[PDB]
Amino acid sequence: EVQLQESGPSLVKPSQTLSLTCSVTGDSVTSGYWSWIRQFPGNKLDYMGYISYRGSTYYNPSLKSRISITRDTSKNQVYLQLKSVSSEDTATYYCSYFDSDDYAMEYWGQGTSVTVSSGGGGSQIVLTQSPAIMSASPGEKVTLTCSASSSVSSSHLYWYQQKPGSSPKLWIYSTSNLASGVPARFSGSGSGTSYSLTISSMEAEDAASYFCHQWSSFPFTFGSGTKLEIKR
Ligand SMILES: C[C@H](N)Cc1ccccc1
Repeated sequence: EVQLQESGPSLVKPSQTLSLTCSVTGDSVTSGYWSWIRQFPGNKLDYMGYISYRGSTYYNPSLKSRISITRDTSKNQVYLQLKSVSSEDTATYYCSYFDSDDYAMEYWGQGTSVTVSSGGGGSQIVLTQSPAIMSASPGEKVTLTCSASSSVSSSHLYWYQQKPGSSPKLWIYSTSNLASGVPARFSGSGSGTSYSLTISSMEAEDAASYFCHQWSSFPFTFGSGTKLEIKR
């Protein structure tokens, strides 16, 4: 019911501001949060901030004084502005909509590529996904793990699948709930600092990257990712 599309320049010189736009389309919305998320080369995902339905914003301490996220409800649009960019800000940037009442679904944009041609202070939970890389055969039972640096609520640990050329799709919510579009051969489990995704029977189509994610504690964070391959 919701489509998001990111725009802006794909190249930027350092110190310039980055300005991006999220043109949000489709169905009317009575609450929720529009978030910006960025993905580096090598695929580390970075939760930047959000603006809510009521104009409330939240920024990742790591960005604090460089970032602003604004709205233009009349133009049905959300914006990202980031000051003093450097090469470290080279990423694919995504906007995404989520309804706090609707745990089960998340909307992501296409994602825009942006290449780049201080204060803050905070703490974050680290999420570790090992192996970095896995090859299993058609038919094999596969288990993916996510270990957190401190406890998180099991209700706010989530998994995403992503495929080359495309954006993370929500795969599992609240530890063990599969999302729409996910075959029931997948499962999830765990509690405290230890979570896993399971595929009872690996199929060729399941090879992709998997990211766990935590939003039990601010800022939200993603795991380093397990890339899952097929054999032969
Ligand atoms: C990343 C979360 N699934 C989305 C979210 C959650 C809470 C607030 C804002 C956005």
